[PDB]
Amino acid sequence: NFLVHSSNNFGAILSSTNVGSNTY
Amino acid sequence: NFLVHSSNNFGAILSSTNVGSNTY
Amino acid sequence: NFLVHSSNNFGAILSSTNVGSNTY
Amino acid sequence: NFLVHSSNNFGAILSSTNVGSNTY
Amino acid sequence: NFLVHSSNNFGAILSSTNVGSNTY
Amino acid sequence: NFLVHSSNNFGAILSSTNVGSNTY
Amino acid sequence: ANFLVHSSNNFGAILSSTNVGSNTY
Amino acid sequence: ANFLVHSSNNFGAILSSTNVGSNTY
Amino acid sequence: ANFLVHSSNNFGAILSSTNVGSNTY
Amino acid sequence: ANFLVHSSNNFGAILSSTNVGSNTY
Amino acid sequence: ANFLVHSSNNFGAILSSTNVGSNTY
Amino acid sequence: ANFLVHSSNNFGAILSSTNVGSNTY
Amino acid sequence: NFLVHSSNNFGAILSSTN
Amino acid sequence: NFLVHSSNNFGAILSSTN
Amino acid sequence: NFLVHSSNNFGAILSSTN
Amino acid sequence: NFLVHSSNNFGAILSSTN
Amino acid sequence: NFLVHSSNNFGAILSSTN
Amino acid sequence: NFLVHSSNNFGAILSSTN
Repeated sequence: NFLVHSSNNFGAILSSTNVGSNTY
Repeated sequence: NFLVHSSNNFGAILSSTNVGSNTY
Repeated sequence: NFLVHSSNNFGAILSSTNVGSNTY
Repeated sequence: NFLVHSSNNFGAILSSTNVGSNTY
Repeated sequence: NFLVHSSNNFGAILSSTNVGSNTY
Repeated sequence: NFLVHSSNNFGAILSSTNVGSNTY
Repeated sequence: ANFLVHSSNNFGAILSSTNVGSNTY
Repeated sequence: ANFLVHSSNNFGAILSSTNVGSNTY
Repeated sequence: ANFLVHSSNNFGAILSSTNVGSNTY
Repeated sequence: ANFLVHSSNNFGAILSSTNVGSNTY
Repeated sequence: ANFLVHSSNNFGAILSSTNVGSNTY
Repeated sequence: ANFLVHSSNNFGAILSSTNVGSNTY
Repeated sequence: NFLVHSSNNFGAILSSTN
Repeated sequence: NFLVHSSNNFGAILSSTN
Repeated sequence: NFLVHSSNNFGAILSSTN
Repeated sequence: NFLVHSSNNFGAILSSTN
Repeated sequence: NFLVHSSNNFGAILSSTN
Repeated sequence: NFLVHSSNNFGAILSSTN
């Protein structure tokens, strides 16, 4: 069992995450 | 069992995620 | 069993996701 | 069992995460 | 069982995390 | 069982974390 | 008497599961 | 009497699970 | 009498689980 | 009588679990 | 009588767990 | 009578656990 | 004698007699 | 004798008699 | 004799008799 | 004789009789 | 004789009789 | 004879009779 994983990133990455703002 | 995974990214990536704003 | 997965991206990617805004 | 994991990043990465702002 | 993990970063990384601001 | 872990960082890293600001 | 009112009343159990991601580039 | 009112009343159990991420670049 | 009121009343159990991350670059 | 009021009343048990991180660069 | 009031009243048990980190560079 | 009031009243048990760190560079 | 009188009710009025 | 009189109720009024 | 009189209620009024 | 009289209530009023 | 009289209540008023 | 009279209450008033 030979397994290879490769991940190469050369690009700018901008991520925004918002969770919430719920009124109960 | 020989398995190869390759992921190459050269492009700018912008992601926005919003979860919420629910009134109960 | 020889398995190869390749994913190459050279293009700008913009993604917006909104989940919510439900009134109960 | 031979397993290889490689992760190479050459791109600027900006991440913002906000969790909260819930009124009970 | 031969396992190799490699993680190489050459890019500036800025991360902001905010958790809270909940009114009870 | 031969296990190798390598982590090499050559990039500036700025991290900000805020937890709190909850009113009870 | 001028009333501008927005009102919500919930009496039922609510379950919500959300998954966002799992994209390979 | 001028009333501008926003009111929410919840009496039901609420469960929420959110997962964001798991992206490979 | 001019009332500007924002009111929230919760009487129900609430469970919330959030996971953000697990990205490989 | 001019009232500007923001009021919140909670009578229910609340559980919250948050995980942020686990990113490999 | 001009009232500007922000009021919060909590009568319920609250549990909170937060984890931030575990990033490999 | 002009009242500017910020008031908080808590009657419930509160548990909080926070972990920040565990990053390898 | 049970009686409930409500005017301009936007909230929740719950009355239980057992 | 049980009686509930409410005017302009935007909140929650709960009355229980056992 | 049980009686509840409420005016302009935006909060929560709970009355329990056992 | 149980009686509750409330005016302009934005908070929480709890009355329990056992 | 139990009586509760409240005006402009923004806090929490708790009355328990046993 | 139990009586509670409150005006402009922003705090917590607790009265217990046993």
